[PDB]
Amino acid sequence: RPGGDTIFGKIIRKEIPAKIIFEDDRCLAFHDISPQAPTHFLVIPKKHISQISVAEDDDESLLGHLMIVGKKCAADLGLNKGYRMVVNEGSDGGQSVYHVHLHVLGGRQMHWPPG
Amino acid sequence: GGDTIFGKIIRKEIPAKIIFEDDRCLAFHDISPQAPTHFLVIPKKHISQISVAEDDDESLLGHLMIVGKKCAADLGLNKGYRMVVNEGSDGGQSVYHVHLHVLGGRQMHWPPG
Ligand SMILES: Nc1ncnc2c1ncn2[C@@H]1O[C@H](COP(=O)(O)O)[C@@H](O)[C@H]1O
Repeated sequence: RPGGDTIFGKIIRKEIPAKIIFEDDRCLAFHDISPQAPTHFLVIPKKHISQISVAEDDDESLLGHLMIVGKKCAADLGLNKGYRMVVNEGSDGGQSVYHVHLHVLGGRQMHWPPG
Repeated sequence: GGDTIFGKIIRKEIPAKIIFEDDRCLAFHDISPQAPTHFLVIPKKHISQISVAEDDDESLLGHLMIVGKKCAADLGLNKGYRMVVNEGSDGGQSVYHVHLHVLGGRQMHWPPG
């Protein structure tokens, strides 16, 4: 199916609700249901890729597009003091949804280390 | 390139533990590691921060991520890892040259700072 089997595929196909910030032919940005900062959203590809560790070389433009859309949405949402982008891979990364996605968190001071 | 310590590293003016290099990026271990494995992937093009990257940079930015995941595999991070890009003061960005952090070798926690 276009978008894959995960809950994010269901969001892509409008089968379950989401608070969408931006949508184009390649990706979708929507707010996280369990925000870890005053603003916390996800940017995901419409093509299903399970996790960054299995992305193909020809996925480079798409992955870069997630970041460009992330920074554009951050600006549009007024995160003028900055933000943090995160990709969680696998068990040590704490990954819970196996559809590649970029977190964007802001609206407060982010601390170091990043988890 | 550029007028930061990362520019000096790219130009080979100061040492760094280099993991991978090509014509457009460089990966090297972070000098202040926050996990048993903690390295950076940076473009050779001086983009000061992700907020000023242009559409034309999309494939370069994606290239950083692909290089990052390949380096992670080569460094034996088979249990996973976390990638991070910091922007500005709230993001805790330490150097104004875009850089992708890759951290692994321990459980990464939530929230991510
Ligand atoms: N239905 C949903 N809508 C929005 N965000 C979600 C939904 N289900 C899970 N998430 C978020 O997706 C992320 C998945 O975890 P991880 O794979 O570590 O990034 C978490 O931040 C969740 O809160």
